[PDB]
Amino acid sequence: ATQGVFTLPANTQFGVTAFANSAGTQTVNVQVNNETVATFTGQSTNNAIIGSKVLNSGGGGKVQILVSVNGRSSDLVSAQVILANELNFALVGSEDSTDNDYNDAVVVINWPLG
Amino acid sequence: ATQGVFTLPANTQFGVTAFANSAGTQTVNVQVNNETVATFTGQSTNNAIIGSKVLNSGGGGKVQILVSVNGRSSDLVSAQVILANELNFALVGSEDSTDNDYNDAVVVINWPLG
Amino acid sequence: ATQGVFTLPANTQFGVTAFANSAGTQTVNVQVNNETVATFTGQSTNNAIIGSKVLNSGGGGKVQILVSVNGRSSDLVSAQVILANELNFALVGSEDSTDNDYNDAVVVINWPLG
Amino acid sequence: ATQGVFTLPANTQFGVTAFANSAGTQTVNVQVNNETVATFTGQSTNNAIIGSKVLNSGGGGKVQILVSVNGRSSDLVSAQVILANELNFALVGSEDSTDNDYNDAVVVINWPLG
Ligand SMILES: Cc1cc(S(=O)(=O)NC[C@H]2O[C@@H](C)[C@@H](O)[C@@H](O)[C@@H]2O)c(C)s1
Ligand SMILES: Cc1cc(S(=O)(=O)NC[C@H]2O[C@@H](C)[C@@H](O)[C@@H](O)[C@@H]2O)c(C)s1
Ligand SMILES: Cc1cc(S(=O)(=O)NC[C@H]2O[C@@H](C)[C@@H](O)[C@@H](O)[C@@H]2O)c(C)s1
Ligand SMILES: Cc1cc(S(=O)(=O)NC[C@H]2O[C@@H](C)[C@@H](O)[C@@H](O)[C@@H]2O)c(C)s1
Ligand SMILES: [Ca+2]
Ligand SMILES: [Ca+2]
Ligand SMILES: [Ca+2]
Ligand SMILES: [Ca+2]
Ligand SMILES: [Ca+2]
Ligand SMILES: [Ca+2]
Ligand SMILES: [Ca+2]
Ligand SMILES: [Ca+2]
Repeated sequence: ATQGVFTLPANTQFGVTAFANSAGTQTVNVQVNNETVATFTGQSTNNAIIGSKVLNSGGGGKVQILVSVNGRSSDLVSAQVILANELNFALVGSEDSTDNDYNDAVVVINWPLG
Repeated sequence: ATQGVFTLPANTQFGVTAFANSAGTQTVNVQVNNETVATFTGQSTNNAIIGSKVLNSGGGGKVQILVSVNGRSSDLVSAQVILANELNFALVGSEDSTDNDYNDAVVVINWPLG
Repeated sequence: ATQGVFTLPANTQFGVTAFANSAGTQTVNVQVNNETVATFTGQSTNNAIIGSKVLNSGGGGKVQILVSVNGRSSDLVSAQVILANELNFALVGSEDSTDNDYNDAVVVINWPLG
Repeated sequence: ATQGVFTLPANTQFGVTAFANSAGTQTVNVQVNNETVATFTGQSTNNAIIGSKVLNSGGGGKVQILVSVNGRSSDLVSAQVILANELNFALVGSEDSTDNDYNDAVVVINWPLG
């Protein structure tokens, strides 16, 4: 299945935060309605935050996360979870090699804000 | 039910990160095997990161998140999600008032690291 | 927090299924837009299905699960999870006593159907 | 990533339940520690329960779900969620064709029982 694609409510503020756990330099691309609106590039093996931004989901509400290392796409896994019928998490893990820890770039999307 | 309590595998490195979305100053306490090992304090209405740390789950693996605002315990909601049978998220929302957005402090715990 | 309350898309078919794991007879009430539309009653300590139905979420999309044993309300825990940005689960556990297994009645709501 | 594979605690009773939502007849295979221990078969476009069983996770705790339609493997999506640090759901969706609803067979694994 396609992974890393989420339908948010339209015209809604959301946060996106990426963590790195890999020897490879992670490039996280955030697309809103098929346009790149944020890019984080960084490296850590200690869960360092490579970026965090507030964005708007726009008319279509489509948010897509892509992760690559040195131009090669990582394999993605994702899910959305809702707590208290209001607090939303859209979660992405990614794997750049063969150890299958899926933590090489970890991306958390959260809404609502404020 | 009790919320914000998670059993991690023993002696395992994990990340903990907190975001704020409230007029109130949030105080997030992280306990590992019933000892306070991190405290994050801050205020934001725009998803600022008020803290992020790497910790070890120790012999018992017990991790508890507490959130308080101006001396009062916030109401917590929580769940753990596992992707690809390997990548773990322990998620906490909290509510300091009556609007029930449960985003006033948002806490994400993730493992494995590295 | 309030638990067992979910907002579904309006006017949408969904399934609801209840399992029992308790010495006590479980009463599961399913409310759609604040009206009880199904009641499942049964007893099992081995995960028997005490009820399953297909229902419609109506204009407001509000679905609420209540669980009681001999007229006394059980304590609830709940979350919603979405896979492949399409497949939805709304999950409820409940506790009728003090062992905190939260499996005494387990309720799974799923959509879309068809 | 591999999907539909879950590590349960060893030697633990669990429930597995499957629903169908497709014109195609679903065959759900349940493997425990790499041995087939249950097969559920049926055809419904209205969320019929095509099987429910109680099984034991054995020494290794490995549970795998496979889904096929007339001999052809469906594409799987999956995740595990834990509520109240105790109640576990292992969730599978599957897609037999081109609409990407991922509901064609839906499988819910739950533990603990009793
Ligand atoms: C410079 C690059 C190294 C790799 S890799 O294939 O070795 N993958 C990085 C691995 O780093 C380990 C320390 C560990 O975190 C493992 O999970 C990770 O996949 C590149 C692709 S680029
Ligand atoms: C200085 C403090 C104000 C409050 S409060 O009860 O008003 N709660 C804060 C509320 O802030 C809003 C901007 C919004 O984020 C809302 O969700 C939040 O509960 C204190 C408790 S302390
Ligand atoms: C006949 C009744 C017994 C109880 S109870 O309070 O003892 N709770 C039932 C308990 O049953 C156990 C077998 C186990 O499943 C436990 O988790 C459950 O809470 C009534 C309330 S009525
Ligand atoms: C090319 C293929 C067609 C089928 S099918 O005819 O069995 N249809 C499967 C579809 O049934 C619909 C009613 C709907 O539930 C849809 O989601 C489902 O995939 C194949 C098995 S392969
Ligand atoms: Ca890796
Ligand atoms: Ca890694
Ligand atoms: Ca609030
Ligand atoms: Ca708030
Ligand atoms: Ca109980
Ligand atoms: Ca029980
Ligand atoms: Ca389909
Ligand atoms: Ca279908």
